[PDB]
Amino acid sequence: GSSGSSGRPARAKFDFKAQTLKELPLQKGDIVYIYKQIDQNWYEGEHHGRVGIFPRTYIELLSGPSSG
Repeated sequence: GSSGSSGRPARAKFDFKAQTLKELPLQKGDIVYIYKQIDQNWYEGEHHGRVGIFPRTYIELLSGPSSG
């Protein structure tokens, strides 16, 4: 049916305004799940029923729960 967990745990260090769909909004403190990595300085995840991309300098890859 469904899958366990998808994406990596990350916390938004700073708020981000998504101009278009491609990009996803973020808030200082809001948590997100990175499914894949766009670039060396970008990422991709979901937040508030929304999927897009955002810079890694805005989020912070949490530490702890990780099962690959």
